This record gives sequence, structure tokens and C-alpha cells, in this order.
Amino acid sequence: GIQPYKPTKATIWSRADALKVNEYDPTTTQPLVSGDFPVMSDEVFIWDTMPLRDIDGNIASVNGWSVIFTLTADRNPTAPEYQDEQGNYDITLDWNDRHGRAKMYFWYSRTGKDWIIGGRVMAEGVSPTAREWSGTPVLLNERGEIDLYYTAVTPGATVVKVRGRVVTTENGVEMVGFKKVKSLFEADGKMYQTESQNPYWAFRDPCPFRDPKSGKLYMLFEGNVAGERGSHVVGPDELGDVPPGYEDAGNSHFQTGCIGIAVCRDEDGDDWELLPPLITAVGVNDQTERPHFVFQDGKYYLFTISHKFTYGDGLTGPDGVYGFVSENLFGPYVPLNGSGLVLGNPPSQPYQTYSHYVMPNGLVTSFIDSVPTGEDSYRIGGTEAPTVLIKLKGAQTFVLEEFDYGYIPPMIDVKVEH
Repeated sequence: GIQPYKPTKATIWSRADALKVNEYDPTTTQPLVSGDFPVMSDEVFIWDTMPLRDIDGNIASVNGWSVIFTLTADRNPTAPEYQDEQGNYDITLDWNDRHGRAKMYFWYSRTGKDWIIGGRVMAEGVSPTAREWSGTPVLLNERGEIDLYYTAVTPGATVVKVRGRVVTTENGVEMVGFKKVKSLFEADGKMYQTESQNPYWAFRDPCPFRDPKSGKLYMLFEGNVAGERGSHVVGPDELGDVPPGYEDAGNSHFQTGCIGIAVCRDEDGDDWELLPPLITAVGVNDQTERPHFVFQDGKYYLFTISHKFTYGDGLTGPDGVYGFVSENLFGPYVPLNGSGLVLGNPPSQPYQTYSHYVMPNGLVTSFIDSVPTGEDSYRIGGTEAPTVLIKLKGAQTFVLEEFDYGYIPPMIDVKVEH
């Protein structure tokens, strides 16, 4: 007979879930970043860091070389625009302008740390947009071919990919042939919110993967739930099971973040179909960024990075990593630790790190944003934070151990020749 299945539906991250967020849980707090942190480059800022990996999620070295891709922007210490009234460079202005001048670089190391700069991935004139925002570099084969999935930003925000090849020698690593950017998809307006619907719409951070159960190719990304900005309703399902006195959703219908998913028609990641969202946060948070999976214990651990500032009215929580777990790719998902919070910044250093990436070995990489150094003073990072090990256990997570700055060891090594 027909075995009926429950239909797939978006999992709602509700206001009632978010009321469980604990900013003071030592099991879900990032270790404090030291004010004396080292800086990896005196020429560029980096932030979002995207380790080379295969389609199954394995962090990969090539001929023993670890490789990371970074969003990168020049430091501009002599720019007149960044000189304060006393004629001194204000790093904060330069750092704040990184997003508008973002480009993909690569770095490499035989130790998984102490990164050596490789330079821009795509030569001048290749990128069809003003900015290159984050994605995933997928190592495809023993020829060293890579599909770099990324976000082409301005005009629009489009999920694209560009094919190239990594080449190694005993002195280091080169990225060749990244010449032909291919459009995959943009926001549709019925499932995912468009720029016409919201000038502040999100559509970015593609995370392709092969589903370990079906072997089909899918891709996560950050979006917003379709509809005109301000038209969404925080109904009973978005509110969830709030306790007495917590019924007022305020103006939270303006916060409409979601984790999207697309499916590929082929093994090559060429032709994609948009699917309805996996997770929605209407009334809870506007930014479910950098969605990514760990597959563990036959379960799907779905992580997303968010900000205190993008929470709905009446709710708060830290910058950092949030997540959900399901037995099945298409849900239903439940919030990790009851609230969703996996790894929040400490409230004494609330902006110390961002754009965390949970790797399947449990190591979590992040970049340093702003670290306080006194009552008033603070340092800007634009460099790697200490890596942190977490443990995933059922619907719980636990912070375990801090590692060196930017420690991103490989899970597999791939032998590359061409």
C-alpha cells in the first residue's frame, strides 16, 4: 500500500523559541578573544573564511596544502577619506567600507594555520558585479578543478559559480583559470523576497552539498520570506507558545529571515531549481546568514549565523552561531539547546567574532571583528579568530576547547596532478 509521509513544510523558528535564548550559558559561549591577537596581513582585511572542501563537506588539503578562500578588502591607511580631525587614520571607517569593495582571495599552508596569502582568485575584469560576497569553494576532482560558488553583488544579488583549478608546488599554491562566471539563480519573489519587494533583501552565501542519504545535489543560501517589506504577519505559528505577558510582537513583521534551499538537475551543479525555504524566522530575526550543514549520527545539523541587532522587537540574543537538527533533510527541524543558540559571543565582547563556520570535525572558525581594550578603546581584527571545538549531541551542543588563530586542519587530502 501507499506509505503516507508528512508533507515537507518550513520549520518556523518562533518568538517562543527565541525567548529561550540564554546569553550567559558557558556551554554555548565563545571563549574570550585576547586584546593582543595577531593580524594576518598589513595590506588587506579578511572576514568570511571559506575552507576548500569536497561536495560531501570534507575539508580538503591538496598535495598536503590546506587552502582557504576569504572575503578580502584593501587596507587604505593613507586615504584622505579615513584621516580624522588630527590627521590620524581611523581604521574603523576603512573596515566599515569593506563590504562595498569585497573580493575573493585564497591563502594556503601545510599546517592548517599561519596562512600564506595567495591573492585574488579572479583576475581584474572577470567578476561581472562590483562585489564578490561569500560562498563555497568545492574541490571537484584529482585534476584540481574547483567550482567556486559565490554571490555576485551589484547590480542585484545572484548566486553564481566560476570554474578554475588549483595547482601546487613544494613552494605553494596557485589558483588558475577562474575566467567564466555563470549565473545560477536569484530571488524569485513568490518563495524568496526580491529587491523590488525590499531594498534590504538578503540573497547570498550559497552552500552546495551532496545529500548523504539521496546522493542528490542541493544548495543552501540566506534569503528573506517573499512578499513586500512590511506585508508579512506575525501570526500564531510565528509567535509560537509564548508565556503570559509575551503576546506583543511589536513591529517584528519587518524581520523575515529564512534559510533557502535549491536542488540541482545534474551531478555537475549546473542547472538549479529553487525550493521553498527550510527554516523561516518571521517575527524573530531578519538575517539567517551563512547556512551550512554538518551530517552526524544520521541527522542534519543546520547552522546559521546571526546578529543581536537583527532580532525582532521584544527579543534579543548574541551575535554568533544558531542551529537546528532534523532526522531528515526537509525537516522537521528543532532548535539546538531548546533556543537555537549554539555559540554566542560573550556579552563583555559582543562583536569579538562573526561569520562562524562549523566544520564536520566540530571545529568552528570565525574572524575577529571588534575587541574592547579598555573602558572606551577597542581594536579591529579583519583577521582569523581562535578556532573553537564544539560537540553535537542529539539536540544539544557543548563548547569544548580553544585552538590557535585560524586553525583549519584538513579532513581529507586529495592528490592533484594536471
